[PDB]
Amino acid sequence: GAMTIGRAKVYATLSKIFYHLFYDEAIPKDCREIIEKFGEIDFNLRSVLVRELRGSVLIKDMPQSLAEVYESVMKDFYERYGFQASELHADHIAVELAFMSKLVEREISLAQQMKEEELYKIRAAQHRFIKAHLQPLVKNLPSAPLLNFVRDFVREDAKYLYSSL
Repeated sequence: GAMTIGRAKVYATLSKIFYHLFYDEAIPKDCREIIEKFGEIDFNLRSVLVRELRGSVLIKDMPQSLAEVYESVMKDFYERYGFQASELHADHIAVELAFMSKLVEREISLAQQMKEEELYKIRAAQHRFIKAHLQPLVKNLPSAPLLNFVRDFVREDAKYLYSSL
Protein backbone atom coordinates (compact mmCIF):
# COMPACT_ATOMS: atom_id res chain seq x y z
CA GLY A 1 0.00 0.00 0.00
CA ALA A 2 0.95 3.61 0.79
CA MET A 3 4.25 2.68 2.45
CA THR A 4 5.52 0.61 -0.49
CA ILE A 5 4.54 3.27 -3.06
CA GLY A 6 6.35 5.90 -0.98
CA ARG A 7 9.55 3.86 -0.66
CA ALA A 8 9.66 3.28 -4.42
CA LYS A 9 9.15 7.00 -5.08
CA VAL A 10 12.01 8.06 -2.75
CA TYR A 11 14.42 5.52 -4.29
CA ALA A 12 13.43 6.52 -7.89
CA THR A 13 13.61 10.24 -7.10
CA LEU A 14 17.05 10.01 -5.42
CA SER A 15 18.32 7.90 -8.34
CA LYS A 16 17.12 10.45 -10.94
CA ILE A 17 18.69 13.32 -8.96
CA PHE A 18 22.10 11.62 -8.92
CA TYR A 19 21.89 10.87 -12.69
CA HIS A 20 21.32 14.56 -13.42
CA LEU A 21 24.15 15.62 -11.08
CA PHE A 22 26.41 13.02 -12.71
CA TYR A 23 26.06 14.69 -16.12
CA ASP A 24 26.12 18.20 -14.60
CA GLU A 25 22.46 18.78 -15.60
CA ALA A 26 19.89 20.86 -13.71
CA ILE A 27 17.58 18.82 -11.53
CA PRO A 28 14.04 18.98 -12.96
CA LYS A 29 11.93 21.06 -10.55
CA ASP A 30 9.55 18.09 -10.33
CA CYS A 31 12.36 16.02 -8.74
CA ARG A 32 13.47 18.85 -6.47
CA GLU A 33 9.93 19.58 -5.21
CA ILE A 34 9.56 15.90 -4.24
CA ILE A 35 12.68 16.04 -2.03
CA GLU A 36 11.71 19.61 -1.01
CA LYS A 37 8.49 18.12 0.44
CA PHE A 38 10.74 17.02 3.33
CA GLY A 39 11.84 20.65 3.51
CA GLU A 40 14.36 23.00 1.93
CA ILE A 41 17.66 21.40 0.86
CA ASP A 42 20.76 22.15 -1.25
CA PHE A 43 21.06 20.17 -4.50
CA ASN A 44 24.46 21.62 -5.43
CA LEU A 45 26.95 18.75 -5.61
CA ARG A 46 29.80 18.98 -8.14
CA SER A 47 29.53 16.52 -11.04
CA VAL A 48 33.21 15.61 -10.43
CA LEU A 49 32.27 14.46 -6.90
CA VAL A 50 29.03 12.69 -7.92
CA ARG A 51 30.77 10.71 -10.71
CA GLU A 52 32.99 9.06 -8.08
CA LEU A 53 30.22 7.99 -5.68
CA ARG A 54 30.81 4.31 -6.42
CA GLY A 55 30.95 1.42 -3.90
CA SER A 56 34.44 0.28 -4.99
CA VAL A 57 35.72 3.87 -4.67
CA LEU A 58 34.02 5.01 -1.44
CA ILE A 59 34.63 1.81 0.54
CA LYS A 60 38.35 2.08 1.35
CA ASP A 61 38.22 -1.16 3.40
CA MET A 62 37.36 -3.07 0.20
CA PRO A 63 40.16 -5.47 -0.78
CA GLN A 64 41.71 -4.80 -4.19
CA SER A 65 40.73 -8.32 -5.31
CA LEU A 66 37.06 -7.52 -4.65
CA ALA A 67 37.18 -3.99 -6.09
CA GLU A 68 38.57 -5.39 -9.36
CA VAL A 69 35.54 -7.69 -9.82
CA TYR A 70 32.92 -5.61 -7.96
CA GLU A 71 31.07 -4.58 -11.15
CA SER A 72 30.47 -8.25 -11.98
CA VAL A 73 29.35 -8.89 -8.37
CA MET A 74 26.80 -6.06 -8.70
CA LYS A 75 25.62 -7.24 -12.15
CA ASP A 76 25.16 -10.81 -10.91
CA PHE A 77 22.71 -9.49 -8.26
CA TYR A 78 20.95 -7.19 -10.76
CA GLU A 79 20.59 -9.92 -13.44
CA ARG A 80 18.95 -12.23 -10.88
CA TYR A 81 16.05 -9.72 -10.73
CA GLY A 82 16.09 -8.67 -14.40
CA PHE A 83 17.79 -5.31 -13.89
CA GLN A 84 20.51 -3.89 -16.11
CA ALA A 85 22.58 -0.88 -15.09
CA SER A 86 21.85 2.14 -17.30
CA GLU A 87 24.87 4.16 -18.51
CA LEU A 88 26.95 4.26 -15.28
CA HIS A 89 29.20 1.79 -13.42
CA ALA A 90 27.11 -0.89 -11.75
CA ASP A 91 28.35 0.13 -8.28
CA HIS A 92 27.44 3.80 -8.74
CA ILE A 93 25.00 5.11 -6.08
CA ALA A 94 22.49 6.21 -8.80
CA VAL A 95 22.34 2.65 -10.19
CA GLU A 96 22.07 0.99 -6.76
CA LEU A 97 19.20 3.34 -5.88
CA ALA A 98 17.50 2.63 -9.24
CA PHE A 99 17.78 -1.10 -8.57
CA MET A 100 16.14 -0.63 -5.13
CA SER A 101 13.29 1.34 -6.73
CA LYS A 102 12.71 -1.59 -9.12
CA LEU A 103 12.69 -4.20 -6.34
CA VAL A 104 10.21 -2.05 -4.39
CA GLU A 105 8.02 -1.47 -7.47
CA ARG A 106 7.78 -5.28 -7.84
CA GLU A 107 6.87 -5.45 -4.13
CA ILE A 108 3.89 -3.10 -4.71
CA SER A 109 2.24 -5.57 -7.11
CA LEU A 110 3.08 -8.70 -5.08
CA ALA A 111 1.52 -7.18 -1.95
CA GLN A 112 -1.76 -6.47 -3.79
CA GLN A 113 -1.74 -9.84 -5.58
CA MET A 114 -1.49 -11.11 -1.97
CA LYS A 115 1.44 -13.37 -2.92
CA GLU A 116 2.78 -14.02 0.59
CA GLU A 117 5.84 -16.15 -0.22
CA GLU A 118 7.11 -14.01 -3.12
CA LEU A 119 6.51 -10.84 -1.07
CA TYR A 120 8.74 -12.16 1.71
CA LYS A 121 11.35 -13.17 -0.89
CA ILE A 122 11.44 -9.75 -2.57
CA ARG A 123 11.77 -7.97 0.79
CA ALA A 124 14.50 -10.40 1.79
CA ALA A 125 16.36 -9.58 -1.46
CA GLN A 126 16.06 -5.84 -0.72
CA HIS A 127 17.54 -6.28 2.73
CA ARG A 128 20.32 -8.50 1.41
CA PHE A 129 21.10 -5.85 -1.22
CA ILE A 130 21.18 -3.01 1.35
CA LYS A 131 23.39 -4.99 3.78
CA ALA A 132 25.87 -6.14 1.12
CA HIS A 133 26.06 -3.09 -1.15
CA LEU A 134 24.03 0.06 -0.61
CA GLN A 135 24.49 0.59 3.11
CA PRO A 136 28.30 0.11 2.94
CA LEU A 137 28.35 2.66 0.09
CA VAL A 138 26.21 5.24 1.86
CA LYS A 139 28.05 4.88 5.20
CA ASN A 140 31.19 6.03 3.34
CA LEU A 141 29.66 9.16 1.79
CA PRO A 142 31.20 12.56 2.54
CA SER A 143 28.98 15.04 4.46
CA ALA A 144 26.53 17.12 2.41
CA PRO A 145 22.77 17.83 2.74
CA LEU A 146 21.73 15.49 -0.11
CA LEU A 147 24.17 12.74 0.93
CA ASN A 148 23.12 12.89 4.59
CA PHE A 149 19.47 12.58 3.50
CA VAL A 150 20.38 9.40 1.58
CA ARG A 151 22.22 8.06 4.66
CA ASP A 152 19.20 8.73 6.88
CA PHE A 153 16.78 7.18 4.38
CA VAL A 154 18.79 3.98 3.74
CA ARG A 155 19.46 3.49 7.48
CA GLU A 156 15.73 3.81 8.30
CA ASP A 157 14.68 1.66 5.31
CA ALA A 158 16.91 -1.27 6.34
CA LYS A 159 15.40 -1.13 9.85
CA TYR A 160 11.92 -1.14 8.26
CA LEU A 161 12.78 -4.20 6.13
CA TYR A 162 14.48 -6.02 9.04
CA SER A 163 11.35 -5.50 11.20
CA SER A 164 9.06 -6.64 8.36
CA LEU A 165 11.17 -9.79 7.94
